[PDB]
Amino acid sequence: SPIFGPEEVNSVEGNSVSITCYYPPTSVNRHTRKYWCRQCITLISSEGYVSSKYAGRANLTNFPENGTFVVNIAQLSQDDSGRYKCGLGINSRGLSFDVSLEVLEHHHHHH
Ligand SMILES: [Mg+2]
Repeated sequence: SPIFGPEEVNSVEGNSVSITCYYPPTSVNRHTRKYWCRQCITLISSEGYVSSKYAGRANLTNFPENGTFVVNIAQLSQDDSGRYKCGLGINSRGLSFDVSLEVLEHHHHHH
């Protein structure tokens, strides 16, 4: 478990959420591709790829000195609840961490 992050993240429909994953701050790690995928299909990476579902509604930023990268996701919907992975390199390399995202429903506002 070299990489570390939030095992579980809960949010409410309509919110914005940020997910921070940590990795050894060594050169290879620092410059290798960072990715966020849904259990695993790439949704956004540090190598210029941004899926259509995420285009404009999310971001992925790398902070090498810290050995971290952050995925910001906005306007969370019921479609976003699920299992994801944040990792380095290629998806099937396994060098990742599993994150469970639960988007709690937004109840109506009476009273
Ligand atoms: Mg409300």
